[PDB]
Amino acid sequence: MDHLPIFCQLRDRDCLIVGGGDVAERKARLLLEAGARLTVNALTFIPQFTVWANEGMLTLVEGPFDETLLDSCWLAIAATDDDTVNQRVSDAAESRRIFCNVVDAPKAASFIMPSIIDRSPLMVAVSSGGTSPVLARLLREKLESLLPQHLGQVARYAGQLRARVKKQFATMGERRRFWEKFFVNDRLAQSLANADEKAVNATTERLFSEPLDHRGEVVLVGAGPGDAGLLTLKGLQQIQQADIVVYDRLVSDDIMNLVRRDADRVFVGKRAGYHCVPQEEINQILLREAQKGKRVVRLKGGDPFIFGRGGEELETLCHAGIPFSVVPGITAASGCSAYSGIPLTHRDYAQSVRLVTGHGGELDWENLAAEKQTLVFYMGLNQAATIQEKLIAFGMQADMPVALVENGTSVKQRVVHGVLTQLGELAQQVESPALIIVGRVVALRDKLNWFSNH
Amino acid sequence: MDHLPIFCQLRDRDCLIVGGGDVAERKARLLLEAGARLTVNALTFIPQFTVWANEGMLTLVEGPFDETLLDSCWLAIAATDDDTVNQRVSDAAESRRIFCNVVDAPKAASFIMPSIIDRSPLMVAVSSGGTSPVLARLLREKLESLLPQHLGQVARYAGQLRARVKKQFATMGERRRFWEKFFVNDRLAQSLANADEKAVNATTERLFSEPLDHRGEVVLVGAGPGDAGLLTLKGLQQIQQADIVVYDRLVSDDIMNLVRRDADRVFVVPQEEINQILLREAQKGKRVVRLKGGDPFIFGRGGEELETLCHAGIPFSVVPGITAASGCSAYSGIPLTHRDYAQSVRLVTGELDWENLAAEKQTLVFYMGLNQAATIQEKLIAFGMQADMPVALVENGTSVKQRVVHGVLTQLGELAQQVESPALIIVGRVVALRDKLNWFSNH
Ligand SMILES: NC(=O)c1ccc[n+]([C@@H]2O[C@H](COP(=O)([O-])OP(=O)(O)OC[C@H]3O[C@@H](n4cnc5c(N)ncnc54)[C@H](O)[C@@H]3O)[C@@H](O)[C@H]2O)c1
Ligand SMILES: NC(=O)c1ccc[n+]([C@H]2O[C@@H](COP(=O)([O-])OP(=O)(O)OC[C@H]3O[C@@H](n4cnc5c(N)ncnc54)[C@H](O)[C@@H]3O)[C@H](O)[C@@H]2O)c1
Ligand SMILES: Nc1ncnc2c1ncn2[C@@H]1O[C@H](CSCC[C@H](N)C(=O)O)[C@@H](O)[C@H]1O
Ligand SMILES: Nc1ncnc2c1ncn2[C@@H]1O[C@H](CSCC[C@H](N)C(=O)O)[C@@H](O)[C@H]1O
Repeated sequence: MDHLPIFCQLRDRDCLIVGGGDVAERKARLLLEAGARLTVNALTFIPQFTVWANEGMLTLVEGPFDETLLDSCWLAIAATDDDTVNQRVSDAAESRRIFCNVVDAPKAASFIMPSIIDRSPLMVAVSSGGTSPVLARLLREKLESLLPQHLGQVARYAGQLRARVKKQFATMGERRRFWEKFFVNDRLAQSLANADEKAVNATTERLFSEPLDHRGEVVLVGAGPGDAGLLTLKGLQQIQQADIVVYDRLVSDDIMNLVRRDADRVFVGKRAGYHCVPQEEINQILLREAQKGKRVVRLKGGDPFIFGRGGEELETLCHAGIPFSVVPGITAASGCSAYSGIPLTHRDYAQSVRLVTGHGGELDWENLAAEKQTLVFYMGLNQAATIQEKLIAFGMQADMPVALVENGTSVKQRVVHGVLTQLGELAQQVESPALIIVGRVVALRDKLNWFSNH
Repeated sequence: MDHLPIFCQLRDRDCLIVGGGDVAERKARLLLEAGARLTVNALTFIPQFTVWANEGMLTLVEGPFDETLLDSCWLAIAATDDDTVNQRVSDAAESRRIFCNVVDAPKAASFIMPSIIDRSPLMVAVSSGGTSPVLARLLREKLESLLPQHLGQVARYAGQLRARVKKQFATMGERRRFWEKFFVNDRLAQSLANADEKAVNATTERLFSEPLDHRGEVVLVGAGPGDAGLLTLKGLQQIQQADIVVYDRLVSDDIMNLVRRDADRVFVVPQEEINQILLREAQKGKRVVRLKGGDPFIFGRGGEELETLCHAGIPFSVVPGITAASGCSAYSGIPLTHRDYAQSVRLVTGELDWENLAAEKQTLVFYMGLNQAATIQEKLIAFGMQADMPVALVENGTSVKQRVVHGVLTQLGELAQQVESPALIIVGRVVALRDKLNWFSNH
């Protein structure tokens, strides 16, 4: 151990920062967030320092380094770009035993300022010990995605339950399992952040009212079009806490490897081409397994409420009193749009975007063939030619640009394009899953293409 | 934050622990491993202290607490079994501006000792401030597993190559790329672990003898509607390692907090002026991130902000985000599509083509139309849309301050005054599903 990490209480405690540029400002933002009684000493200050000074957040001392400024300080930071002046601040700080950070050089002075993950009162800090700040950022990034946003809410709330926990749970092992369940309860954390007193109570009691080993709930999660990177942070957090993951084929492999490892997996997808699971049964197992006290995650391709009906898999939960929630995901329209260089909206081209089903009651042609609009078809490859003919017939121009995006956002993403009179033809050049994009925005791809094609 | 974490260098710096029992011992163990010049003042002492005493790893002062033993110290730790002596210690520490910790009283004194996960020189610290000690112990376990054992080796080697890296690569980004390649090489990592200097040098030499790109870039990143957890993993990575971030007001502050604390930031300033800020900064060789609300290629001006970059020879890429239409609807318990309800969805702007928009077997979503709302219902109703059709206006979707108002067309213009921007307007049948599917707020 080359450094001893410690967590300092800075509320209304004197601290000094020497410097007034951009580096000093970050140091001040941080110190202020911690509530320090801050004095900033520099030759010149950037605007944000004037803004704070003018709303009582800190004190400014314009001029060179005044050593007496350290006489009652608990922390000092050298943040000027003059190595000799920083040296004097450090020396003046060390002579009076004041922890000081020289910020240009990390191991020259008293303490290192680590990369922080703030979930107050819960906090994590990572340090390179001065070797690699790059590594520190890599860790902060990974740690931020793993700690839910409102984790601090439950850390703070735990206090108002400690007594009740010791009273119903008399064995240390039991009380620990309680906290393990309590600390991953994201719905409660959200309710507290929303100041939803009834749900906070409703969710607090279900925590004491249900069997200890039960964590019944259903979470609909949008996996995104394929790229594991397009999963949302909450979606990852939910996926790492699942007891059972119910998924279909449009959920990527990379996405599934992020699942927790012997968290049971239930493939409700269309097997070998011919065996798909009827919806009521998928609905029933989600309700059934949550009733058994399992944290159920329904992993859907793209987004849950856009042509992959989580609506159906949910209106049966809000009647068994099975708490539930929804984590939207990047829909194929958005993923493919961004990865093919085809904006769904651009300056003149259009400002009405339409997400339409492909192939009960069929297709409204001149609502479609009309324009100043961008058309995006989901599930329409076996109806591509039948879309071509029924679009030019109702007025759409034959030279209207079109494109097909297969396996959007994935390492095998294929993009093909041309003009409308080539649609059905370009479609027999692609396989499912793919989207069709009809619109003038398709020409923007010559200026915006950035992703590799296959 | 209620605490500020710092990593202190304790080598040759005096420290004081008052107390000499089991609690005092573990604390002394850390101070010693951190290399502090330690002094332990205690009425009685357990065996290990004596052991440390004759190897010369510390000094022992037998007897009651002496306030002057703090006069040369940088840190004071109170670990007696006497609540009264511990505060005499913290009052003596405080009067001398010496950070102090009282072990069984975390709400007191000036600093709390966090749980540590050691991978020297790499180190991670976790704490609750005493609010949820079980939470911090649970996190420590998980982190002990998540963090490879030999991570310190890679980190130690990274520091050693620092000097050569700078004197081989001229810019800021060939070195950023050097590191990205460095920390991704599993051969180099495995090689350090089995001290194979042949494999470490071989791989290292090829890293240095590589042609790395110096140019910067622009990366359009969707921040989503507001909720920070709706940002994508890649979106987080991009804002976590950017040089400068250009953001608008539709980027919630919780998301702005996820940005590199080391990056510069420009609030936004005409599209054309904004357009220039991007390529200019990329020109300098910087990694620019244009953080936009919702999704960049849907009613943002993402296309415009990129269409000249190719002409300029500036690398770019796009990271999609949850559009406001997807986030608000889902968070308001209104799915954009259901059973046979509507299988066609429209995202619109705030003349327009009302007959194509009042028609149905479709769902409508209006961005930017809170004050053109009266003309939408007057026009929609006129062009054929049934006035018992439910509508909804979502204010600050996905956020902790979200509000939802519902009703019917004939009230549209009215409800539009119950809310303010940023708000979204959902027209369609699926809005009736709100209370059969509502899950975020009772608001
Ligand atoms: N160590 C570094 O200087 C360093 C480290 C990393 C990044 N940077 C980069 O440099 C850019 C800004 O540097 P910056 O943060 O220093 O901002 P800056 O260059 O604008 O300001 C530096 C501060 O040092 C002060 N200063 C200089 N001589 C002084 C003296 N004799 N007495 C008192 N004050 C003195 C000025 O008052 C000024 O407020 C940053 O945006 C960051 O990218 C700097
Ligand atoms: N060997 C022992 O002293 C011993 C053995 C068994 C139980 N206990 C009792 O010790 C108490 C535990 O205290 P703890 O939680 O800190 O555990 P602990 O094991 O850390 O022991 C407390 C320490 O405080 C030191 N000390 C106490 N008051 C002091 C003072 N005013 N000035 C200087 N030094 C002082 C003693 O050297 C002792 O080592 C409990 O009452 C427990 O019943 C003590
Ligand atoms: N990676 C991908 N690339 C292109 N299209 C995709 C895709 N993933 C899904 N799709 C489209 O989505 C259709 C299935 S319907 C499910 C869509 C999903 N709920 C979403 O929000 O994206 C497929 O037929 C295909 O047209
Ligand atoms: N949190 C939020 N709640 C409701 N509407 C929002 C919102 N954030 C953005 N919007 C909508 O987006 C409009 C600005 S245009 C930007 C839209 C963004 N590119 C997206 O894809 O969602 C606002 O006027 C509002 O209508």
